[PDB]
Amino acid sequence: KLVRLPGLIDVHVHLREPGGTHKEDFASGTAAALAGGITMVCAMPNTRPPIIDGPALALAQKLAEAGARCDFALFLGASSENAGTLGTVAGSAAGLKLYLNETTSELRLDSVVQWMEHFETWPSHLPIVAHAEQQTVAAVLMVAQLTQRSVHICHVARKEEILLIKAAKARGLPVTCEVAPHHLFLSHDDLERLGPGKGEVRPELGSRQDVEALWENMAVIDCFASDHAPHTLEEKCGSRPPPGFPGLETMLPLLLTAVSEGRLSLDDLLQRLHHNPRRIFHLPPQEDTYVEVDLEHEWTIPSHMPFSKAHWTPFEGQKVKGTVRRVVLRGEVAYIDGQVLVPPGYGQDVRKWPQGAVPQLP
Ligand SMILES: O=C1C[C@@H](C(=O)O)NC(=O)N1
Ligand SMILES: [Zn+2]
Ligand SMILES: [Zn+2]
Ligand SMILES: [Zn+2]
Ligand SMILES: [Zn+2]
Repeated sequence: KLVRLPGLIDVHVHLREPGGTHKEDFASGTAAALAGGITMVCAMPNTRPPIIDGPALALAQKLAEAGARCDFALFLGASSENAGTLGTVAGSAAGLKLYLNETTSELRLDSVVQWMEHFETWPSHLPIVAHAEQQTVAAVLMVAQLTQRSVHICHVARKEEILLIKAAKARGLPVTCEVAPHHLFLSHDDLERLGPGKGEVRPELGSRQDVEALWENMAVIDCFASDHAPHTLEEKCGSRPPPGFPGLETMLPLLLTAVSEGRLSLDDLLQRLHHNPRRIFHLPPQEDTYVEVDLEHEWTIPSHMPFSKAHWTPFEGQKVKGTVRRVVLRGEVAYIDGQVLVPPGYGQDVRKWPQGAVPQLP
């Protein structure tokens, strides 16, 4: 007997188009999403060109409309030049992304004052998410309080970070967060197997104590999100390995394994991959959309999953229980047992749906 799940949402993916399409493109990345039981993705802005201005957003929107197989929203990225310039297009984006740690010259912010300027100028009803590690979590929380608004913390990876967020929630502060599967299912213990190139990711893999703290503090985690960050094996294994792991095709099987072991409940999973993504980002329902999973099927993750152009995975060799059998997206069969059955361009920008605009005061 299969279990019917709603259409799951991944609020943190890197689909590499424009400009990095040997790593992934909208068509391959959304195939990966569908095969992972994900029917809606929010794509990050660190493409080439980066999505830091209205022309780049317009290009990315058209590339996504033409290539995506599942539905999507596109983030804008904060830069050192664009605060106060995004007001006309802000509501068309998933939200604003701040890269507050090591990043590219185009997305780099050199001063906390620039963070403040973004918090002050970005429309106050629209989402802001941050790559903010270690003390940066506390720093961006301070900026959010100074500017009297919410913030969402991407890929929480450390005991330190989850406990800081827990303390902030205990004080009633408007902060939410997400955790990626590699920070729940991999640790320093895996670095020997992965090697130093494949093992490169930001935030880095944590200690066993970090992993245990995330599980212990599941109540603090609002969302799961993959941080799908595909790079080719040649890049990961070469002289200057870029950080990141592909993860769309493995996230749900890993989490279903944990459900089957009683580490979290089915409801806990659906809050974190469906209801909380919807409510934090004001993402609309998808009509006639669902995912059928087989919870009994035991398998071992292979050296690469079928769809991502990354063509490698750090979870190779892990034994999992649970698999996606069928996905229906807006009344059409999108995926069955290893075959994607909707073409590039079937997917739509959810921010253009009437129900997909973020409500605001006039
Ligand atoms: O912050 C980031 C971005 C990402 C990428 O490759 O785009 N990969 C990572 O590991 N961390
Ligand atoms: Zn990040
Ligand atoms: Zn994120
Ligand atoms: Zn990311
Ligand atoms: Zn529900």
